[PDB]
Amino acid sequence: MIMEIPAIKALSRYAQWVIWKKERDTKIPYNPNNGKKASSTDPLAWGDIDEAQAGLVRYGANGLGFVLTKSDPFVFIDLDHVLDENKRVKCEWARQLLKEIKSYTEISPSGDGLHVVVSGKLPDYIKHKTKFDDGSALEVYESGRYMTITGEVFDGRDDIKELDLSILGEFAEHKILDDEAIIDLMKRKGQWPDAPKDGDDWSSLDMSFANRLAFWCGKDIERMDRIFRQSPLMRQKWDRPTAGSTYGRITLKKACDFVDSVYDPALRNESDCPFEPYNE
Ligand SMILES: Nc1nc2c(ncn2[C@H]2C[C@H](O)[C@@H](COP(=O)(O)OP(=O)(O)OP(=O)(O)O)O2)c(=O)[nH]1
Ligand SMILES: [Mg+2]
Ligand SMILES: [Mg+2]
Repeated sequence: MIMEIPAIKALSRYAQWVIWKKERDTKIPYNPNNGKKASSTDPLAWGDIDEAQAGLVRYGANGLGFVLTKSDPFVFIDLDHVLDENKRVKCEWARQLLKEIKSYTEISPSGDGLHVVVSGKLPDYIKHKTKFDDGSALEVYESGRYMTITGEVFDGRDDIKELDLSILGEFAEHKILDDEAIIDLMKRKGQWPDAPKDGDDWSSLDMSFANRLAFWCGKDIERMDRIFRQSPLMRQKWDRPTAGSTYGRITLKKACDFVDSVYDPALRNESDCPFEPYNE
């Protein structure tokens, strides 16, 4: 019955289909022809819709997916946690977006979200992901991404439409070594902290982790801060004022004065790190 939907017929023109399966709370995309993990950049890792339907039953995956590319005309709008227990919209922002972007809408696989597929072009000044106090989120992509396909047509909106997408500027937020290189380096060296557990002096985990950052970042106080904000030790206390400074900066500066050596990127002195790896 899926191939009856006009929008699914439109997507089946493209050999950009995959299948996905729930690992933990992630949704990994897989090559429908052989079952390997599918890249989002390798077109030969995908298949057409017939191969995705066949591969779905073969490996028992959770459902179909569609990879978005620059040259196809589609735009993927992801609305998370915007539906009731009986699948009506409970967020007023999502209610207004659906009024001004009337195109193919379907219920996402968790039942509490929506997908809208539109032909158009995204504004270049908006963030990919926008999070709201409500707990909902708006995530938009036109390439370098795949979308789960359910066919659960919402509100009978079963047709991809050609719409202007400047209206998204009213919903998404606007937007104007290497940090990730250091993060991966610290992870591989066993120096990336685990999330704090019950009965853990979080403030003491902060300081220990901040000491390591002082080494691996070369006491680059602004880099240590950018990296700390992506760690499982980040919390609202980090930016609370304390004596004409924030708790986060007082921690980072204390670490910079505590640590003696520094990791020189050009010297590879990983053996100079004075802190033992995080046990597992
Ligand atoms: N897990 C995962 N998802 C990806 C990747 N590239 C694109 N995606 C897609 C699959 C998802 O449909 C899309 C949005 O993520 P979501 O958390 O919102 O899952 P989805 O909307 O499909 O269902 P749900 O929100 O839980 O109701 O991101 C990837 O490398 N890993
Ligand atoms: Mg979603
Ligand atoms: Mg596209």
